[PDB]
Amino acid sequence: KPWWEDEWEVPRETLKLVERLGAGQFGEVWMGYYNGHTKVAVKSLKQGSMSPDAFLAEANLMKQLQHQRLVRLYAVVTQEPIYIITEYMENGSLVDFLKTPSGIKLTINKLLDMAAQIAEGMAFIEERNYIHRDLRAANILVSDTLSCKIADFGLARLIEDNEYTAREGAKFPIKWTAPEAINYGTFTIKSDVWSFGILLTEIVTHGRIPYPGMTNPEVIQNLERGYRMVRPDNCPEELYQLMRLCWKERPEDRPTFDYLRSVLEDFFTAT
Ligand SMILES: COc1cc(Nc2nn3c(NCC(C)(C)N)cc(C)nc3c2C(N)=O)cc(OC)c1
Repeated sequence: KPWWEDEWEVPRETLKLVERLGAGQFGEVWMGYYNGHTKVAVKSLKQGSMSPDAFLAEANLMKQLQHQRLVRLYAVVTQEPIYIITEYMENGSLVDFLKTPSGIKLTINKLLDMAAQIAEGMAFIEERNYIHRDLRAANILVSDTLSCKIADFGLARLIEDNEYTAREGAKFPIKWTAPEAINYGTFTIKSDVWSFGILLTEIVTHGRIPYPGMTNPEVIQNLERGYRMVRPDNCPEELYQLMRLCWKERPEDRPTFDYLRSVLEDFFTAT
């Protein structure tokens, strides 16, 4: 729909940007208010840093993917400077939150709860025929009630035919990305499943970098030998074995996110 018919379009005047949360090459992220009272996150595009079409493509995708477990699109301003306005998540990224004094005190029970919430979000994405491709604790946000939501849909894509193939030139974080995606650029929900396994290590280590003490070339070489990540300190063996399922060699052997959700809820209630 054009901007004058789009239910997400809001006049810029409805927004007051209050506190800057991040700034990068491509713009800024602000905590702000909509119509005086409603707290929102505002992501602004830095003119010229990247295509406005490419910028807004993330919002169009979020229009299609609405769920309690996914960070919700609130509004857009489609005239420069372009804003994507989303649900504000009071406890920030999961990776940061697990290091704070509150984060540090969380029991294994609560961490397992949070993991299940994430798999729940990812099971919705899976059901809808999407993939995320950037799944990692930095892209999970935490609410004031300590619930978790999937965030950052910049790389997320609808599939028609099982697979999205990236470019030859395209580069992805080695530690989080499935081997078939790094090697062939072929991404499926099963690649996201692999990333979820890595995300689990971040949860249980309170945000530590995966594959302790290893460079990227060492990670690639270890995996090719059939090794997987060494058991993190203080990881329940059950959870470790669940990570290993995520890291199966053949994508089709990796579990569904609905299975992962189910298992993690069992782990959580048993604890
Ligand atoms: C300082 O970072 C914080 C960020 C948030 N919330 C948010 N931070 N954040 C982003 N920045 C992530 C950074 C780079 C900051 N790690 C990006 C997007 C698209 N949305 C959000 C929210 C969002 N949707 O709310 C809440 C905090 O409260 C502790 C602290």
